[PDB]
Amino acid sequence: SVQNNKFDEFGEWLLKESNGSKDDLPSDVEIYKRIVELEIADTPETLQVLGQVLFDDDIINQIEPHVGLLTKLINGDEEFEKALLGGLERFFGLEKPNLIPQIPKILHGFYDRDLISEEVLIKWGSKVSKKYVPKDVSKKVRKAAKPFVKWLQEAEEEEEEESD
Repeated sequence: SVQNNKFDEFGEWLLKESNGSKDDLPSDVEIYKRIVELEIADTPETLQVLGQVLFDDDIINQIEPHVGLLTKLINGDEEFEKALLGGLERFFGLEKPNLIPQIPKILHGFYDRDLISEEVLIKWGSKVSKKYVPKDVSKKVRKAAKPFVKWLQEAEEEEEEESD
């Protein structure tokens, strides 16, 4: 069997305990405890795992229930927001590609819950990267997100303008 690290083991645990249903995930309290016990509360890659494992087709309604967990882990750190977005890139690109046309709507949901900052989304959406997914997959996901990224840029520019 293939050699793994604490991040692989975390992901395997979540998937096994939940079987094939996100409803049967361990509680957010239990997930946080496992992260602490694995000593990966101080590492961004933890959020990458959650970004791709926590959700399914009903992702739009699964954001609010996990806000406590995600906000606690991110701790205002942009490196952690970036990792969450990385995990979401894997979710959209590899897990539920049927949801790719709805990416702007979904990312807006994450943004409204203070989960991903404007600066992170803009930097993320202005390039492609093979870091989280293959480059070809990255292009699809981030092109689909462009309308919302444009909106964030435009929103912030107008905000700066109306401050004369």
